[PDB]
Amino acid sequence: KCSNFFANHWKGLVVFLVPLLCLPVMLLNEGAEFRCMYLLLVMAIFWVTEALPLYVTSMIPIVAFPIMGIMSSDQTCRLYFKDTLVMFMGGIMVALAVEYCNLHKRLALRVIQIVGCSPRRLHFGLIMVTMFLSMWISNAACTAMMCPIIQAVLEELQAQGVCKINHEPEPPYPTKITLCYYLGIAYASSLGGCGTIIGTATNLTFKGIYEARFKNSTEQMDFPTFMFYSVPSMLVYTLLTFVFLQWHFMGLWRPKSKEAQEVQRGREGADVAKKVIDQRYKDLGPMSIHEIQVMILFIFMVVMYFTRKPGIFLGWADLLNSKDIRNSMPTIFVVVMCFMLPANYAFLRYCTRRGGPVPTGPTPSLITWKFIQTKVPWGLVFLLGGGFALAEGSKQSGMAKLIGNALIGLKVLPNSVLLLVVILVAVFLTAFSSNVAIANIIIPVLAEMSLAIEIHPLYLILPAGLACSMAFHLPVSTPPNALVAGYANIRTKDMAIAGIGPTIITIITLFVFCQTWGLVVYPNLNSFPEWAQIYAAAA
Amino acid sequence: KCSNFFANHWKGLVVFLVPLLCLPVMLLNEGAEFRCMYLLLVMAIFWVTEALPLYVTSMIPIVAFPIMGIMSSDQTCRLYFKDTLVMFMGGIMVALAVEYCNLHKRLALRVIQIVGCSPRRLHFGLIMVTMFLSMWISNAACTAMMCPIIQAVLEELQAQGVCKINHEPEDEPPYPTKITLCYYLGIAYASSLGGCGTIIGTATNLTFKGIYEARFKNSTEQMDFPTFMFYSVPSMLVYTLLTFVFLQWHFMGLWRPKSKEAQEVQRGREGADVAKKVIDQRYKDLGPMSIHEIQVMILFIFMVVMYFTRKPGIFLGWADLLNSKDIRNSMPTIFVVVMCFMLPANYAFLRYCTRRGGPVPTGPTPSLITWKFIQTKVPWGLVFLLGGGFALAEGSKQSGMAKLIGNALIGLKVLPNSVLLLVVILVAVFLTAFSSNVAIANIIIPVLAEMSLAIEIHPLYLILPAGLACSMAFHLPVSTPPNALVAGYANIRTKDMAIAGIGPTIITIITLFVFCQTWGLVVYPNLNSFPEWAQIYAAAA
Ligand SMILES: CCCCCCCCCCCCCCCCCCCC(=O)O[C@H](COC(=O)CCCCCCCCCCCCCC)COP(=O)(O)OCCN
Ligand SMILES: CCCCCCCCCCCCCCCCCCCC(=O)O[C@H](COC(=O)CCCCCCCCCCCCCC)COP(=O)(O)OCCN
Ligand SMILES: *[C@@H]1O[C@H](CO)[C@@H](O)[C@H](O)[C@H]1NC(C)=O
Ligand SMILES: *[C@@H]1O[C@H](CO)[C@@H](O)[C@H](O)[C@H]1NC(C)=O
Repeated sequence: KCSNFFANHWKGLVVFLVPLLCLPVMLLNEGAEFRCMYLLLVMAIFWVTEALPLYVTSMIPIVAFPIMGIMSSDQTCRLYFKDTLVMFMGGIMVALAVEYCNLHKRLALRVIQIVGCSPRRLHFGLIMVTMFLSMWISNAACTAMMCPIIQAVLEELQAQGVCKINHEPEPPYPTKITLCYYLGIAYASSLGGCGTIIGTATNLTFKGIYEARFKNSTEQMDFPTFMFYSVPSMLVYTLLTFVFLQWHFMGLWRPKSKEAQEVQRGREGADVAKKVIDQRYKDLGPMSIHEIQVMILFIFMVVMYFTRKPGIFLGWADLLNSKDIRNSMPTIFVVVMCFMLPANYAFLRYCTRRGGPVPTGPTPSLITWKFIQTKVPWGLVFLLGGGFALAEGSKQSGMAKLIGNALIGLKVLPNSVLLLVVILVAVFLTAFSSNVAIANIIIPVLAEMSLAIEIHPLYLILPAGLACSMAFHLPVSTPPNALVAGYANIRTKDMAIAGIGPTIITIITLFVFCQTWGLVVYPNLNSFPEWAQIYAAAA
Repeated sequence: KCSNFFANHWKGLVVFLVPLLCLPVMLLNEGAEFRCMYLLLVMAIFWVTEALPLYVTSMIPIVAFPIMGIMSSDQTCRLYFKDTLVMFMGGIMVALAVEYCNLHKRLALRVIQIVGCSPRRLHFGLIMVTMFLSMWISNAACTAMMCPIIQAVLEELQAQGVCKINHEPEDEPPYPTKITLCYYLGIAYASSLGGCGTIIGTATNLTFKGIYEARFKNSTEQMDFPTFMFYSVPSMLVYTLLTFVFLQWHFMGLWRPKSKEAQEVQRGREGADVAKKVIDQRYKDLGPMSIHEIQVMILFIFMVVMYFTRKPGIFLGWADLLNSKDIRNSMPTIFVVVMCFMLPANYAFLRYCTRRGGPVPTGPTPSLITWKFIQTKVPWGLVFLLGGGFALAEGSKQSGMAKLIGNALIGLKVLPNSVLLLVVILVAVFLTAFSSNVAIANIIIPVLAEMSLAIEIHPLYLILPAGLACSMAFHLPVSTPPNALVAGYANIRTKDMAIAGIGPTIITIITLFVFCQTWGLVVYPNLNSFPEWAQIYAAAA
C-alpha cells in the first residue's frame, strides 16, 4: 500500500522535499554564494531526477536570481538566447529545411547503394550514414529518420523468408540481427553527434560555458577547430563500435558460430532482395530543383562557418571588422533565404519561355513556417539558456571560489589519471540522465577545479564534454535509446549488455586521443597558459 | 495572361525588387543612420505587404545589424528575448494554463449569464472589461489574459448557431469570420486604449512622465497619479465608446440594415429566453470548480496582484522592498509558470495516505499543465516578432535614427500652435506603427520639449497629446504587442487589420485634438499660457 506510493508519486516527493532539505544551506551561512549553492543543488537534483521537465526546471533562474542578490531580472533573461543559442536554433531550422523535400532520404539511399548491399555492408553503410547525418541533425531526429529504412528492408527480408525479425513464441523478442541493426543506428546517432558544435545540444552547452567563463582564452572552440579536434576520434570509435557490434551479434571472427550462418544465408539469396527494396524505396524521383537549392544553401552555410576566421587567409568576419559577426549571420541568412527562394521556377515560362503549363498560384518557398513551428524543440532555448545562466550566476556569486577550494585535494593525482576519472565520472553520470543536464551540472565545476589546480581548463572540459554524450546502456540515458527500444521492443538487459562495447571503446579512444592528437590540435594542453594563471590569481 | 503573373507571383516580385529599389537610400548617403533607415524601410515594406511571414521578416536584424556595422551580433541576439519578452511568453503560457482546464469555458458562461447572450451587448461588455483592466496592468498581459475568454465566448455563440468562428475552406490557417475579427481586434484595441488611462497603465506613460519630470523640475504643473488620471480618463472613455461604435458599424453592419451582417445579428437576437435557458443549463451541467481550476485561478489572481502591486507609485510595492537587484514583472510570471508544473491536478494521493478509502491513483498525478500542450499552442514566432521590435528600436538608438528623426521634427516650429499640435499627433501615430511605443516616445518627447521651449508654449500642451498618441497603434501586428498576440492567437491577416484600423486611428486623433484644447484647460488652467518657470527655462536655454 505504501510501496506503490513511492512508485507512483516519487517525483512529487522530490519536488516537495528537496528545497526544504536544502534550506539549511542558506539558513546556516551568510554570503550570497551559499544561496547560489542552494539553487545549484536544487536545480541539479531536479535535472538528474527529472522531477520537473528539464525545460521547466531551466526557467528557475529567472525567478531565483532576481529574488536573491545574484543579478537583475533583465540580465538573467538576456543570458537566455545568446548568440550561440541562436546559431543552434538556426541550425535546427536548416536541418528541418533539409528534412523537408526529403534530401536526407536521397542521401542515405544513395550512400547505401554506393556501399555494398551485403548484410555486413548494409550495417556499415547504415552506421556511416547515420553518423554523418547526426553530425548536423539532432540525434533523436536522425534516429527516427533512419529507422524506417532498416525497418522496411527487414519486413522485406522476413517476407522472403531469409531471416526472422523476432524470435518465435509480453512483446516479441527481437532477434540478434535486428538488435544489431537498431542498436547500431542508435549508437551511430550518439557517436556522430559528438563531431560537431551543432551536432547535439551538449556540445553547444559546454562550448558556450567555456567561452563565457574564459573570454580571454587563446585556444578557441570555434566551429572549424572543434570539428578538426573531434572528427578523427569520432571516426575511430565509430569504426570500432561497428566492429564490436558485428562481433557481438553477427558472429565476426567466429566462422563456426550460429550467428555466422545467419549472416552467411543472408549473404546468399537476400542481397538481391534487399538491393531491390533499396532501389524501390528510392522512388523519390529525379533530383528536384527544390532539393538542389536546399543542398546548395546547406553547403554554403557550412562553407561560411569554415571561412569565419581561418589562420591561412582573412575571409569574412575580418573584412567586416566593425563588429563581431560570430557565426549567426550565415545561419539566419540561410534560414531567411529558405523562405525567400521559390521551389519550382515554373513561373519563368511567362518570360519568353515554352516550358509547360503556367502555375495556378503562388509557388511555395523552400519551407513553410508551419513546419518550423511544429518540429523545433523550442524548449532547448530555455534549457541551454538556463545552463548558461546557472554558470554565470555561479561565477558572479562566488560558487567558483567555494567549489574550487573545496575540490583542491585532487592536485596530488597525475594529469592522466585525473583525466581518466573525470571521463569515468562524466560517463557514469550521463548514463542516468539527459546529457545536457549533466553538462550543465559538471562543466562549471570542472572549470573551477581546473582553475584551482594548475591544469589547463580545456584539458578537462573538452574530453568530459565529449564524454557527456556517450550514453549507451539505458533507454533513459538519451532519447535515441528510448526511440529504438520503442521501435524494436528492446529489453533493457540486452541494451545494457551491448553498451559495454561502445562505452569502453569511447573511453579508451577519448583517453588516448585527447592526450596524443588533442596536443596536435591545440599545442598547449600540457602546460598552464598565461591567461589561466591570470584567472586563477583573480579567483 | 501577364496580369495573372502579377496576380499569382507578386509576393516574390516584391521580395526580389524592394531591396533593389530601396538600395539608393543606402547608396546616395554616407551614414550608418541611413543604412539603418534602408533596413527599416525594407522591413516595413515586407511587414505591410506580408511578402515574407512576419516571424521570418523579424529575423532579418540578426543578419543585417552585424553586417551593416551598427551593432555586434552577440549584442543583437541578446536584444531579442529581453525581460519584457519573457513576460509576454510567460503570460501566454499562463493563458494556456487557464485554457487547459476548462476555466475559460466557466468564465465565458458566467459572463454570458451576466450580459444576456447578445453579440452587441457581449462585445460591449468585453470591451469595457478589457479597458478597465488594462487601466492598471500592461496591455499585453491583459490581451493574453482575455484571448482564451474571447475564444470561449465565440465558441458558445457558435454552438448556439449565432455565428461562425472561421470561414469554411492547404497550409495557411483558416480565415476568421467578421465577428471573430470584431471581437479579437476589439480586445486588442481596448487594451491599447485603456493603457492610456493611468500612469501605471503602460510603460509609455511612465516613460514620458519621467522624461518630462527629469527635463522640467521646478514645474508648477505635475502629472502625478491623480491628476493624470483626471486628465486622461474622459478622453479614454470617448476613445473606447467611439471605437466600439466603429467596430460594430464596420463588421456587424450597425446602422446598415441592408448589409448581410445585420441580418444574421438580427437572427441571433431572436429567441433570447431559450438561449439563456440553454446557457445556464450548460453552466450547471459543468461540475463545481475542481481543485485544478481553483488552483490555476488562485495562481492567476496572484500573478495579477503581483503585476499591480509592483512599483504602483501610490504605495511602496514589493519591488522597492527587494531592491538589492532590479526585479521586474517576469519574476511573478515565470514563478506562476513553474508552479503550474510543480502543483498537482487532484489530491487523491494523500487522500489514500489518510486511509479514507477511495480509489488509489494508478500512476503519477498530472500537473496543472503539460509541456506538450505548451510546445504546441504557444506561437513561438512571437519571440522573433517582439524581439525584432525591441532590437530594431535599440539599433535605431545606436545607429543614429533617433537623432535623424528628431532633427526632422525641429522644422515643424513654423506651423501655428493648433496645426502644430495636429501635425505632432499625426507624426507620433505614424511613427508608432512601426516601432515599440517606448522607443517612439524616447524619439520624439525630448524634441517636443525643446521645440515647445523655443516656441514659447506650455510643454505639457504638446507632450500630453503626443505622449498619449504614441500608444494608439492599430494598423500592423508589429505596431504594438497586443496586435501581435491577437494575430498569433487568432490568425488575422495584416490586410484585414490594416483596413480595420482606419477607424480607431482617425477617432483617437480627432478626440485627442479636441479634448486636449478643451478639457486640459479644465485640468491645467495654465495650459495655453506660458508659465514663469517655462520662461526661466527658455532663458537658461
Ligand atoms: C530566507 C528565505 C527562505 C525561502 C524559503 C523558500 C521555501 C519554499 C521553496 C519552494 C517550495 C515549493 C513548494 C510548493 C510545491 C509543492 C509541490 C508538491 C507536489 C505534490 O504534491 O507531489 C505529490 C506528493 O506530495 C507529497 O507527498 C507532499 C504533499 C504536498 C501537498 C501540497 C504542498 C504544497 C501546497 C502549496 C504550497 C505553496 C508554496 C508557495 C511558495 C506527488 O505528485 P506526483 O509525483 O503524482 O505529480 C507531480 C507533478 N504534478
Ligand atoms: C554595400 C552595398 C550592399 C548592398 C546589398 C544589397 C543586397 C540585395 C539582395 C537582393 C537579392 C536577395 C533577395 C531576393 C532573393 C531572391 C528572391 C526570388 C523571388 C522570386 O523568384 O519570386 C518570384 C518572381 O521572381 C521574379 O520574377 C524575379 C526574377 C527571378 C529571381 C530568381 C531568384 C533566384 C535565383 C537568384 C538568387 C540570388 C541570391 C542572391 C543572394 C515569384 O515567387 P512567388 O511569389 O510565386 O513565390 C514566393 C515564395 N517564397
Ligand atoms: C589576457 O591574457 C593575456 C595573455 O594570454 C594577458 O597578457 C592579458 O593581460 C589578459 N587580459 C586580461 C583582461 O586578463
Ligand atoms: C523656478 O526657479 C526660479 C528661480 O528663482 C523661480 O523664480 C521660479 O518661481 C521657479 N518656478 C516655480 C514654478 O516656482
